[PDB]
Amino acid sequence: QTIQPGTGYNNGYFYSYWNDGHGGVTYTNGPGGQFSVNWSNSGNFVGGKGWQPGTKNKVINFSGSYNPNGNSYLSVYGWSRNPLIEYYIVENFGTYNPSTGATKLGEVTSDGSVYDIYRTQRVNQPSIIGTATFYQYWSVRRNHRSSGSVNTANHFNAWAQQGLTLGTMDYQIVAVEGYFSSGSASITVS
Ligand code: NA
Ligand code: NA
Repeated sequence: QTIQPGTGYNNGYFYSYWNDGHGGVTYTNGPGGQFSVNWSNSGNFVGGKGWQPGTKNKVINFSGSYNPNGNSYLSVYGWSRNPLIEYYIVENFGTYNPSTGATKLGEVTSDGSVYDIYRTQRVNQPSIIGTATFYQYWSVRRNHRSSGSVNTANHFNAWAQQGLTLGTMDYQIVAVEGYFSSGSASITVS
């Protein structure tokens, strides 16, 4: 169903839906690993389904329709603890590339495309443990797609070889994120 911000479990999958207080976002959980989101001139929001906790070797499948009208991402997204890391494996995005506000460490050729690897430091920002300073890791897919499989180990291992350490996994989802834009998306995760 259409729900408010929060986390929980639906039809066998963990879900997280968060936003910054700006309206215009409707997030809806569907059967199995499906969710859909429709946003009209939202602020920043992140919503999707997956697992709690994630793993460092999960092969994640996703498929659906993704129609962003502005700044938005479709990613495998999650966190670790000790160290506290927020990470992204971006499979598709709108008008804004993550490369802008991050620093490139290398590349990895995975699941049919080269991805550029970046790290950014979030200073005194919101997190799964409250206001904190922590690193963000990115793999950004050069060839955007709306379906396929992501072997997360390819990215975690590549990040490790570049000196990017991951802690013990917290949640791991396929998420649609928007940032002051509009759009629609419907995705099934497994
Ligand atoms: Na795109
Ligand atoms: Na801040």
